[PDB]
Amino acid sequence: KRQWALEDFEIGRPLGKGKFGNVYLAREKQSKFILALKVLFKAQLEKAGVEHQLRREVEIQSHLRHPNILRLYGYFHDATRVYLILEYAPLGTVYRELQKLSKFDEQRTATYITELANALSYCHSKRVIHRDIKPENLLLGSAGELKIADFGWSVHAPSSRRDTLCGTLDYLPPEMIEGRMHDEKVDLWSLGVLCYEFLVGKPPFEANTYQETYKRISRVEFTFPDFVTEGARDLISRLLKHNPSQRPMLREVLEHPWITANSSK
Ligand SMILES: O=C(O)c1ccc(Nc2ncc(F)c(Nc3ccccc3Cl)n2)cc1
Repeated sequence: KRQWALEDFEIGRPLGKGKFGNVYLAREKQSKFILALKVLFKAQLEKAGVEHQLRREVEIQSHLRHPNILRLYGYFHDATRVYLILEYAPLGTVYRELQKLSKFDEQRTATYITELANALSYCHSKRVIHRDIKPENLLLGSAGELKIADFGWSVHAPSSRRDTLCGTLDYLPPEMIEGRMHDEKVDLWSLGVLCYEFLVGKPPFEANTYQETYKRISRVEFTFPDFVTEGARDLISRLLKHNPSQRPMLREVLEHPWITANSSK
């Protein structure tokens, strides 16, 4: 019908639940194709005053096409709700996985990293920066792959409680936290932080007070545990630099010896 409706879909379990709403497992009635339906209340959108914000985000995310980015299939609204028709990721969140194994290895890590890197490079070229790449916003595709979800503000599968947030600043760069204008180089900060968590299992700036965390970020105080390969340290260290300018371009990352060394990709 050119325009979809709730009735065109069967609804499964909720995949995660957000503050604006939930993503449900779903399948289009006819083809029986399986997808993900993000539901957004717009009561909650009104409040936080992002609408025309969101309205231009759907515009871009539709035109985006990459293997490592979760695809936006289509969208509609009814009255009280907006509905994102999302590509479905079978394997769930890299956060779950990482929690399960408690840490990843260099082969796994390097590959995820190269994947993320192409993704952003893609985004960058499309004039999109600052994609929120913390683990809980990353999903795992059909077989092995890593997909950036991001977009519709975060949702959570039932799990811990610990952090609701509590989880926050760890992936934010000094410029961003400090309330200054930021270039495409923020997303390199993040890679640095993701990498670290991948090997360590915790992020580099984790602390038990927001202040102490903020302290370590800005002053860039982070230490590796004994086991981290020096080649790892190299990249990470190169990646977390208080100075945005001093942080690599995305290809330098894909060039990096340790990247190319342990990557499958
Ligand atoms: O079993 C689980 O917990 C599970 C399994 C597969 C999933 N795949 C998926 N595909 C498309 C999405 F937009 C999506 N949203 C989502 C849900 C919870 C947490 C984070 C995200 Cl990005 N999630 C999501 C969750």
